[PDB]
Amino acid sequence: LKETYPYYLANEAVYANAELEVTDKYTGKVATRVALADASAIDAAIAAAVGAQKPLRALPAFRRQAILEHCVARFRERFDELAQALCIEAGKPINDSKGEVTRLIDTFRVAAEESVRIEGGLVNLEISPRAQGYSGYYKRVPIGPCSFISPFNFPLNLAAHKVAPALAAGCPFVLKPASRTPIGALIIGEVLAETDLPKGAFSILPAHRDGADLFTTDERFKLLSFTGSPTVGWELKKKAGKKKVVLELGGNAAAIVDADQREVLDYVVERLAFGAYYQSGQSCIGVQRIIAHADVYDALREKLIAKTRSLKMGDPKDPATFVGPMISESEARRLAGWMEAAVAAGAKIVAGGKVDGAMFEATLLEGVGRDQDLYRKEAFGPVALLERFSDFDDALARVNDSDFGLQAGVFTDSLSHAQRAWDELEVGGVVINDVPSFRVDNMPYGGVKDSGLGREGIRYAIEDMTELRLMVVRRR
Amino acid sequence: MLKETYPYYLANEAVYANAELEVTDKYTGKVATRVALADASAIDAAIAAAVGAQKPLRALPAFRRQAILEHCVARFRERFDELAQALCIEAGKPINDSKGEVTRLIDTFRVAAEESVRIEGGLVNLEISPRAQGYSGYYKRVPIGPCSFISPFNFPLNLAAHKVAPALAAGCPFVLKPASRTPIGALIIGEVLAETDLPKGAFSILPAHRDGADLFTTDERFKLLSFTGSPTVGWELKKKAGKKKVVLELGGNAAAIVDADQREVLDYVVERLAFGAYYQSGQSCIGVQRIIAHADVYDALREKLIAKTRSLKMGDPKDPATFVGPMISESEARRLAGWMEAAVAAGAKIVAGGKVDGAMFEATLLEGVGRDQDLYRKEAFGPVALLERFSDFDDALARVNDSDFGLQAGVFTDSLSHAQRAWDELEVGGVVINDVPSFRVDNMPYGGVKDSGLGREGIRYAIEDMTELRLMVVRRR
Amino acid sequence: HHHHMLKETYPYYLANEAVYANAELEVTDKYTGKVATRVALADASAIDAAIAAAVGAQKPLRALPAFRRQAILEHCVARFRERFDELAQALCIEAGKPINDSKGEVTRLIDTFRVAAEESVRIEGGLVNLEISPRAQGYSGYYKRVPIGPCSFISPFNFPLNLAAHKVAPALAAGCPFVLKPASRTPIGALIIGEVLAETDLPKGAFSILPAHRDGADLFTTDERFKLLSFTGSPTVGWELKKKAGKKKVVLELGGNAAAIVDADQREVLDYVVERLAFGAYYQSGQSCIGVQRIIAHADVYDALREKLIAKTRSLKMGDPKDPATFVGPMISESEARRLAGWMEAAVAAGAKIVAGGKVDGAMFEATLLEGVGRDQDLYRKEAFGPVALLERFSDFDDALARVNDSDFGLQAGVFTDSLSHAQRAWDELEVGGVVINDVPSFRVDNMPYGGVKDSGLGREGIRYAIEDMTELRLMVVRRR
Amino acid sequence: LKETYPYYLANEAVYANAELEVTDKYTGKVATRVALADASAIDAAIAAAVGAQKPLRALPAFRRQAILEHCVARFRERFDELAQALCIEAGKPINDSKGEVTRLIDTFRVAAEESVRIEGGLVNLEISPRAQGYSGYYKRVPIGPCSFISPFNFPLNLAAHKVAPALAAGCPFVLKPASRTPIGALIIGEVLAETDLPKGAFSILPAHRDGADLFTTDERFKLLSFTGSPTVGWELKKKAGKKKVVLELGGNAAAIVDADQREVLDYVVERLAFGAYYQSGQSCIGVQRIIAHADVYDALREKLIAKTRSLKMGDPKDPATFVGPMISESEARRLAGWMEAAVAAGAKIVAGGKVDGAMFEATLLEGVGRDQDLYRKEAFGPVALLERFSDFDDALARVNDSDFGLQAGVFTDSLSHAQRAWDELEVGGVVINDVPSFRVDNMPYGGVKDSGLGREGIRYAIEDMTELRLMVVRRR
Ligand SMILES: *[C@@H]1C=CN([C@@H]2O[C@H](COP(=O)(O)OP(=O)(O)OC[C@H]3O[C@@H](n4cnc5c(N)ncnc54)[C@H](OP(=O)(O)O)[C@@H]3O)[C@@H](O)[C@H]2O)C=C1C(N)=O
Ligand SMILES: *[C@@H]1C=CN([C@@H]2O[C@H](COP(=O)(O)OP(=O)(O)OC[C@H]3O[C@@H](n4cnc5c(N)ncnc54)[C@H](OP(=O)(O)O)[C@@H]3O)[C@@H](O)[C@H]2O)C=C1C(N)=O
Ligand SMILES: [Cl-]
Ligand SMILES: [Cl-]
Ligand SMILES: [Cl-]
Ligand SMILES: [Cl-]
Repeated sequence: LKETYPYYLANEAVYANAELEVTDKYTGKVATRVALADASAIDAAIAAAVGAQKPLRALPAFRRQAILEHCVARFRERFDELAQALCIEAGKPINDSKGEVTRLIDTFRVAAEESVRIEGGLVNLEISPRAQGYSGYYKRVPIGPCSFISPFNFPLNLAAHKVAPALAAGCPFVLKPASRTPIGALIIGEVLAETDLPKGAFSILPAHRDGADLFTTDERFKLLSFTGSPTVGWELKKKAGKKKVVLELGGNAAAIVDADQREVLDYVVERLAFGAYYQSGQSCIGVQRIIAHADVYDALREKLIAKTRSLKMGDPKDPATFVGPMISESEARRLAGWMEAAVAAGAKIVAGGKVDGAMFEATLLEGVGRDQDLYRKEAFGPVALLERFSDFDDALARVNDSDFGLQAGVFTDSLSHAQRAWDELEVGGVVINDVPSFRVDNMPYGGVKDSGLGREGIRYAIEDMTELRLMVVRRR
Repeated sequence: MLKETYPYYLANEAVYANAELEVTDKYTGKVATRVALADASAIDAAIAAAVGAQKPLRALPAFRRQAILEHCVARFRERFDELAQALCIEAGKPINDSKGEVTRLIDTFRVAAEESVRIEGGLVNLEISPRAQGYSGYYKRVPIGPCSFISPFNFPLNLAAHKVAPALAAGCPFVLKPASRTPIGALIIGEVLAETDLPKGAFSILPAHRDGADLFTTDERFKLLSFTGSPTVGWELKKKAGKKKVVLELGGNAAAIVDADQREVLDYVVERLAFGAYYQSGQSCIGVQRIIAHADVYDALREKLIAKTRSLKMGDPKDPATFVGPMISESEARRLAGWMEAAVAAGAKIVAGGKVDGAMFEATLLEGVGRDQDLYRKEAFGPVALLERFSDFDDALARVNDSDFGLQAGVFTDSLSHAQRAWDELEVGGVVINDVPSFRVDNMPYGGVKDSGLGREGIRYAIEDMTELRLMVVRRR
Repeated sequence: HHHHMLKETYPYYLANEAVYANAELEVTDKYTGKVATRVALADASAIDAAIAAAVGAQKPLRALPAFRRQAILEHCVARFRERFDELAQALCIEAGKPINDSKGEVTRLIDTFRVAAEESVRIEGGLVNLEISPRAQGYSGYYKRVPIGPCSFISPFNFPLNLAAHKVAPALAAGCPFVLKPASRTPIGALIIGEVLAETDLPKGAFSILPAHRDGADLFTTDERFKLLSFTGSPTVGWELKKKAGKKKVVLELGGNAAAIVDADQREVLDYVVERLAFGAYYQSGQSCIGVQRIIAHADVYDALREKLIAKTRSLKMGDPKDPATFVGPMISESEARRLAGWMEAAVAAGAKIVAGGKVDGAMFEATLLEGVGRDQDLYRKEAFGPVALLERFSDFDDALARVNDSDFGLQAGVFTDSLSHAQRAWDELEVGGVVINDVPSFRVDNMPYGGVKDSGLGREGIRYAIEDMTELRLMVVRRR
Repeated sequence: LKETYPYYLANEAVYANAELEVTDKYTGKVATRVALADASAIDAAIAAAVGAQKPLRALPAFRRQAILEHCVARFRERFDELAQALCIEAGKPINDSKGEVTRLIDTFRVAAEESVRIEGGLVNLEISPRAQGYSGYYKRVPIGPCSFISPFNFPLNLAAHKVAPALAAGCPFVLKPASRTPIGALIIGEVLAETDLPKGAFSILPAHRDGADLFTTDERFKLLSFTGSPTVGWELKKKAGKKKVVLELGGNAAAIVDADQREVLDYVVERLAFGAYYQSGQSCIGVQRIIAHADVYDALREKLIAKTRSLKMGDPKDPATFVGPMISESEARRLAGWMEAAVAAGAKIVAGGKVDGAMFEATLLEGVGRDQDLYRKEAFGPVALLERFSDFDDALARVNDSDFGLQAGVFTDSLSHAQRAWDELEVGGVVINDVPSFRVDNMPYGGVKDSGLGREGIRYAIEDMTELRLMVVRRR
């Protein structure tokens, strides 16, 4: 890592200060220092984004594509640097960190392809005699300056899912990364600064939530796009004013294991362990609830206990580590408190369960009451809950027994069960024969209920960052 | 003649709960009918019924929803004169234009009947990288949930239709609050819907005054608020909406450019300008408020427009000869008259019309209105238009955009390049070429940017906001 | 409501108007053999005149706005509903089609025109971003669909209303003038449609409907003024017509020997499966281009399915198609029944066994079920087009898929299964136009893409897809500097 | 150039013989020798294509994309080699040759992007009570083995418009390039041979038209896609048998100059000279007929005579050459015979007109009667005809006064004239404010009337190389 990082104000690196300390989430020592933006800098960034609307809009589509393709090439060259920085600032196991840099590249690559493909349309207006001679044409224009707020757990790829569409769509933006994990955003900033984007087209400004009011309230932003916790996101919607609001939040995702799965339980168990425990459960679609049919429950339980106990916890820089530290000791203590309450109420820890500082073991529980915080709130840690069902409709009801609705998974070979799950699960996406934790970066992605408002995935984010501009032409 | 009293509709059924809401004839000023006024207990009951109707409504196949919409079309056609006359009374809308809106009401439900059997689904290729080998993606649209609908006084039928008909096509239960000044049209829509086999709770139509309507914005069981009305109200309701999606269809001060090449078609242009500026006495969210005309045609356009404006017949909207009926109230005529007087005091000149008697506001044309005047920058929503002159097309575009609003604009031109530039640079929802900004057909994407709205109506586009994508990812190994 | 009688003579339609040119074409009641009516037979001079009028109608027809074409289509819908019984009874007589299934086809006629009425106001155009490289900076693309030109339509005897409708109704939606030649054995329905179409304000020359025997129909294939030949009929004829079509686009809707797979997991729903198999195999005496000809049933359910299917097949009433109790009416002619009976006799001679039905009397062919038909037999590999189905047994699902594909044809196949992976494998591996899951391949709804691959067709019908073939893209590139 | 080139049989270089001599079209000397495929080799290629169907269909989309991206990267590496080979075997001026190599890269680039977004669909089938419970899904599958025939004038890019879609769609193909210009196609074959396409996925086989019968008649091909002269194309359609036929032919394209174009006449004349005389008019959308309004006719005529005379004719290896040799002396004699006939009937040569062997000057004529061969047949040489109009409907009627209908151009600033041109010109494509000679490689491209049947451009070609495969699912 560099000794200091700047922030990016109107496309240019500014070593304004070194007030924001970023710690190695495993050793707790300060790893680097970056410049912290104050309100005057955020205001300057917004002013410059307003000024860049017209130059940015004049860029032809192939120039936007070229800019995105430059990012792709440089992320490829700097692949291991990006992964190592992610490993340090997020505590993310090095193999998962490489997974994320691969996705970062995927996301920018899809955006490069979509930048020359933005949907326009023709509409037939001659639907009645009054409208004889009229024809309709629409194209998508930038919504205007965008305010982007990203979280700690995928500090490259979840920032990418706003930055890359904005570049494809021609919106200037100001991005506030997570203060705990700002480095990846600032490496994206350095790469973007090398392109011929108009000055003001982007700023990337670290700022604590307590100094971030302008990202929500400033009327010069036309879009607020927030990825993070449900409690924060719904509060920001209340204060956004006139701008459009897109929310990517979290949930307590469930995976159903159907009665017909005996012969493939080793496959199911492997995916369940990945979904529940990769990057230590700190995924908005991490597996938290496992709803297993009575016919397979016993063999699944035995296999899942074994697999869970086998996952190495420790130094995320070690390729053998599967379970790194949680983002902070305080977050481990929150989850450990929910776990202890669940246990005192009758639940049993059947694998794992030890917590030391931010080091939370991969843990499996049985008998968690559905009214427990551990069941109903977002665990965001390496805990999974196993329950048993015999009626498939009851399994669906259990998945839906939640404030949230991001993604769900169903392991089944029953056509009608897959159909019924698609129809009845009140989630953004249903995954068949994999865990809810699966995402590919072109697919529409987001939540309903308390889990979000809108869809990301390149094409869908561009939709929200643009406005239809209709032309009606009358011929006489 | 109207019925002596109208019910409201609670969970698909007529309830003559009371007769508290008096509806006046906007021309005679006398009470024309009385209708049932919903209290908060009735609105709460309607919301609970809508929640309960979600699953039965979702269970209806598309062809059943189409049959429900087609029944509405047939009954609206059947009751065409009844609807137009009620509209004429409760809105003071000239009878020919009332008949025009009933025709649009039919069109809107007809488009929705067609769209109900072709709601968009999709396939997604997910095999974009080795990690995703063997995955395929399918998505369909599901109802967003119970919808809260608020409609205004000026197009009570068609602007309610642009929410109700999409909701029927999409399978969303809804609760509609019509404007208290003009609730009869919506209650006739309710009577027609009550004839269909929609599940109970699929719809409620509840008159309520704004000060009793808090739940339409704040109740957490609604998943969408779709509001059509004044910008001042709409942006305030967005602040209080909570978690729900918000769609806003508001107003503006729409402009029309007349280009330098228009000499040979000026009679056509003037006719459309007068229609746009003075149709239903300017009470249109895309009424022509500002006319920006090139110096080359300005003198001939001015003479023709003054003559046309002075020819428009004002009076009893029940008279088919009437083009300018009453404004919705004397207080609204007084509002606009005050801006007009302030503009004249600052140097503007009335060149046609200008006389106001109660709610009877003449079709009025001004020159010399300063760009900083309330008459220029605020939504007139009355039979007043402002004429100004330009010579540089970019100046004309800048003048169109010199506004808080951005709903629609119009450009009369035969220059390909000027049309291209207008489409590119006018910050509006829609640009109309060779007709006024006041044109709308009910299938087109329709809405505003800047302070004029958030989102699009028109059947397909409304369905899109009333539904959520539900993705299915399937892994084969 | 009432028993109708056919008119004594029917005209043909030349440039939208009835011409009682002659009464040379006798149309028989296919059950009684008796001549039912006579219609005007068009000669080559009349065909040429219709083609010339179609050319002349292109510009007027192009000038109709979309809502006018919708109103024309809606008029047909309204009148087909008014004349529902007239159409069903005429269909019953001229095609020998059981009256309940004739009513079913008139319902499809209505649905097909209704879908076309809806599609007529939403014909797709598009925008194209052309700024993909520095050279193309400032260019933008717009495209709309325009009529392909005059269309030649040829339709068969078995679904004479609805298969004509799948060409006529898209042509009206797309704005193509057309000349329709119906099957000489079943021209009445097409001419009733012509009468209804004559009532509309279509420009003169927008349509002609001309009965003509195949030996006098050469211009329908070869005339250079037609820009599209769309043929629905036998594979042998269709592929030959393509060879003689010349420059025009060619669309073919042909036949096949459709198969239905019954998977191992279907025991609890066998009564439903048997009902659909019997419907698919024997509806209109198997004279359907997607009739079930081959049933491929898993060993786990085979014995139970076989007993239920034999009983269901035996229960089917054969007789006068005017009798509403009749499900199996006459085949279209005695010679066609003799063709199929000979293939059946050859299959039995090589070891097959008739396990239900099998009696043939003139054109009255019993609903018949066979076991043990060899895969090399004509009865297996050629289009039966009669009330015969063949039952075979499998255990390996890949072997079942290979058996479905073991064919010159590829129109539709059906699979009864609750296995997600089997449905996916079937979708992926069956070389057919359409795979039906948990119903027979005989299912069709008139908006869906429909057609064959291999020897079963070229192109797709279903309203939206037919419109696409009857139109050309017209691109506009606009350069701004 | 290499001394000898192989052909490609089932993805492999085969030095079967050196029988096909390829000449330098300017010097006339033999430049190289290539292997000539006989009927046995064509048969083996077709058999190998049938065998490759299932392995090729098994490739996931991202693998097809990587194969196409490999081609793009290698064409960039071999850019000068491709351009010089084109300049020799086609006699194409070197700057025009580098232009075509750039297009070759564009075409493959677009195909790589489209390979991962081939359209499928959902259809709502519940349109009547009979169809309650049914749902529709469709995807596109390869049509099968494709027969490709390409012409001499754009040897690289017009072959690319068949090859690249086939790779994106998963169809095996056998390509027969033009015998006069096969080197480009064989360099493409060498690059394709480097990839992990299954053996049999592609063959590229030089063969003279007289030995090419199997490319039209073999029933194992499911598609014939031909680009070349109208006379050959319509003949091949008649012999194609059951296979689908796609035809990209030619025409006598027209450009209208409207009455309002005085202020931009230098631009108009520049584009006219480009469209009429680039690669010596040997383009299927070369400008052959110029229809100019009386109001600007005299000023355009003067500027166009001066422009045409300024164009340097000579050695195509010299970058200063704009007008290289025509493909053969006999093709020059053909065009010069039509020119002499039109002059004998009263036309006047007003610029150029000199022909020496295959060196045909950029030439402009007036007064060519509309019944002349020079007017109605495809000139395919550096000759353009100027005529005059006053009524816009007359100008439209003149454009349509042809057997052909590929593209037309209209220089106008009249909105209504542009709308009318779009509506009434019976062509595949109308170009507004550029010549009909414009093409970008993603746009739908093709002719109506005698000019073609079907559309190329990557997305549109893929549509013709695939079949819809519908799945109807009944739930009860
Ligand atoms: C996919 C992956 C994860 N998630 C959801 O993310 C959170 C876990 O992330 P976390 O960073 O801990 O969430 P957060 O809400 O606390 O902070 C996110 C960003 O918002 C900033 N922020 C907080 N509060 C404010 C206020 N008042 N104003 C402005 N900005 C604010 C944070 O600032 P810092 O102080 O941390 O710098 C930070 O930038 C889980 O809930 C998980 O579900 C969602 C995913 C998805 N759906 O795509
Ligand atoms: C864009 C550019 C050009 N064109 C159209 O192309 C021709 C000029 O090209 P040309 O090679 O001279 O045309 P062609 O028809 O003579 O030959 C083209 C290819 O077809 C092969 N070929 C001819 N005849 C047969 C037969 N009977 N069987 C098989 N193959 C045959 C030729 O073989 P060679 O003997 O030359 O090796 C050659 O491969 C102009 O009309 C021009 O308009 C079209 C374009 C477009 N629309 O995309
Ligand atoms: Cl109308
Ligand atoms: Cl990967
Ligand atoms: Cl370029
Ligand atoms: Cl039905």
